[PDB]
Amino acid sequence: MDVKHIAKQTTKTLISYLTYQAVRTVIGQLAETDPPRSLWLHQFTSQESIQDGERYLEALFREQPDLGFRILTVREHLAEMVADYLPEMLRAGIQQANLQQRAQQLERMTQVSE
Amino acid sequence: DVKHIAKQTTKTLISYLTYQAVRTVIGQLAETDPPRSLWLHQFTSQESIQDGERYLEALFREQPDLGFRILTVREHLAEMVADYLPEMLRAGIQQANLQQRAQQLE
Repeated sequence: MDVKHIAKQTTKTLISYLTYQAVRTVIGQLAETDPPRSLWLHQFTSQESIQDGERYLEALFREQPDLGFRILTVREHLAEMVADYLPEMLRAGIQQANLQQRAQQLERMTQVSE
Repeated sequence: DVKHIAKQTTKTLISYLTYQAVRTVIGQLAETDPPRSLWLHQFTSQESIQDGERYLEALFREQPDLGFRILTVREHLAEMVADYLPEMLRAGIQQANLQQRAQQLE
């Protein structure tokens, strides 16, 4: 199979997710220093969340570019903090989820005989 | 919180790889059992707006052999991708931020 395609697409998904986690973080920071801007950023994201992180940020920059810049910085820091954990967590997570899926289906199968 | 973040990130990745594994099995079925390939494509088109684990539970109710197959495939996809991610994510987020900043210098 095309591992390069899947690795790239996986990476794009990851960056989009961390972008949105960065948006949540800045919302929280604005709570400590400037509460009206927290609500604005939350509301903007409700109609603007349904898109790739890069398209969301371009939308944000048109309206509040100080916030767009803070998010670039936070998302880079979040990525630096999590990146090296991801391989083992993914492998362990998929092993655990697979076990649970199999055990549940087997329990279903033997329950349909009881 | 870094710990909550790396966990939630992981959940998101597992969901994504689950749906990638679905496409793999659709492709395999396109060879061995075209009507079931179509069936699985159609099911997935209606059941994908949920976490991968809930998708699998639903699939297991209908076509359990396909659920079992997707579990094995997603494990393989994880193994094929996982060790690229620390580099791809760092390099990717650096280039994406460079692009954003170059754009907004306009």
